[PDB]
Amino acid sequence: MIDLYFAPTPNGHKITLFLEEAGLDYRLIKVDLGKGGQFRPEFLLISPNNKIPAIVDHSPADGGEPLSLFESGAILLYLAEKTGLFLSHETRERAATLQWLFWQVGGLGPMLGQNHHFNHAAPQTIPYAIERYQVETQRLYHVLNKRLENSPWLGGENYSIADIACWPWVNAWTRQRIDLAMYPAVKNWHERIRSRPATGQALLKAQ
Amino acid sequence: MIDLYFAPTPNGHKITLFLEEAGLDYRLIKVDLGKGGQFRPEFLLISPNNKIPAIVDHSPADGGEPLSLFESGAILLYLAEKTGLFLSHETRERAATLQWLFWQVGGLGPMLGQNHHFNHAAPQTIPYAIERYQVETQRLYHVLNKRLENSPWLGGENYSIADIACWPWVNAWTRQRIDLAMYPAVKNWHERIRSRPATGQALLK
Ligand SMILES: N[C@@H](CCC(=O)N[C@@H](CS)C(=O)NCC(=O)O)C(=O)O
Ligand SMILES: N[C@@H](CCC(=O)N[C@@H](CS)C(=O)NCC(=O)O)C(=O)O
Ligand SMILES: N[C@@H](CCC(=O)N[C@@H](CS)C(=O)NCC(=O)O)C(=O)O
Ligand SMILES: N[C@@H](CCC(=O)N[C@@H](CS)C(=O)NCC(=O)O)C(=O)O
Repeated sequence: MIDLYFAPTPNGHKITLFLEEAGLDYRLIKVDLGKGGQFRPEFLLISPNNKIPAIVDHSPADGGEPLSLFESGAILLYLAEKTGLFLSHETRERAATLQWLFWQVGGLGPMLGQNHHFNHAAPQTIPYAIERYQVETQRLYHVLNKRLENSPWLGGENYSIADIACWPWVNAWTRQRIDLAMYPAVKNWHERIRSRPATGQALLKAQ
Repeated sequence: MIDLYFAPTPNGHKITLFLEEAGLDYRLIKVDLGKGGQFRPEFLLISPNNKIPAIVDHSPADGGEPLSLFESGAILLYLAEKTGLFLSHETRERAATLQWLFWQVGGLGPMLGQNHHFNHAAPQTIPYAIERYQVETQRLYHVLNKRLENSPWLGGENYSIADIACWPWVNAWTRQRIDLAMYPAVKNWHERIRSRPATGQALLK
């Protein structure tokens, strides 16, 4: 059994996507980010960075005590290694998959997140910052598009945790002042993943 | 033989740290970020995100063609898996190590980088943005400090790629307007890593 500490956000959806694709049983535990649920002492023991997603794995491979883990990328990697699913063991595909996973964690997520912040959450309109993250958002979509023009999926011929990590952020394009049609390979890939049954199951759970 | 495409930056130093700690032979290939070396077509083939670090591994495990890789975190993980060094195979320590490695890549690096930008590189002074990333930098140091109060190293009892990923960023604490003495466990950990012989070799280049 996996407990998933969750809020309906791009980083939360990464994990529901994986769990639905892998067919793992899990319990969704809602953390109310608006009311400071992420700062509760009992939650900080699981997620000392005060963020979701976090999991608690009640059946770890070593047969021991529940295993807690935060960082969506570490969770995806952990679950992929545990299940043998959505991450290749072959060195080339595995390397390419990890490359794009870390690119999402270090680039796509953080920068699109700043885009969201300065456009929607900041109490003042700051054109320099808005422009900075807008240009960077476009750069990232351009990089993503160029890769997806060259391969069906980010890591190679198989859907993987790299695609799973990127999709919920691309799915938020509507908030990012991006025209997704300007990136046709991203658009088609986004649509393709949206049409997978597990993706629909994950979104319905978010409700 | 590993080719390392490099600039003297926190992310560049992650990989020299690893290579020196692991005792791997490598060639340093300088990419001039100031002159747009990261946009050269031949380099974009290796690093399509137009950034350093990137490596080319000329003796990959599969015996095949040179293997190119970008993202400092993927490079660390790749080299750790290849060598068996600085990443545990035991499931608990491995999970904790990966947790803090991803935390660095998604949090410490990006936010301290924004701190650097708005304080030193931006052509205008933007107090809201400076404050946002200052506060977040403080938060990240507080999280890092708390973990280091509870464990000698980020992933457990052993130095790992998680520590290696974080250190060059902490080593830039002066640029971040952070008082490292406010984070005593970070301060001691920073001093400890600085004193390791490989660290000195990496900085010396
Ligand atoms: N790098 C982290 C980012 C996680 C993250 O940003 N979580 C947000 C929700 S999407 C959060 O919990 N924010 C709470 C807060 O900042 O107080 C990951 O990939 O898991
Ligand atoms: N404390 C955050 C709250 C907002 C938040 O957590 N945003 C998430 C998206 S739900 C984010 O930007 N995560 C960045 C990432 O995933 O790396 C802020 O001020 O930006
Ligand atoms: N997430 C990336 C970040 C790498 C990065 O920010 N590289 C900088 C140097 S530290 C770079 O090459 N900048 C060139 C540019 O942005 O044009 C990683 O961990 O490797
Ligand atoms: N294009 C970058 C140029 C400066 C740069 O590459 N900064 C690196 C540090 S050398 C950075 O902040 N990387 C963020 C990370 O490592 O995630 C910018 O405008 O911020």
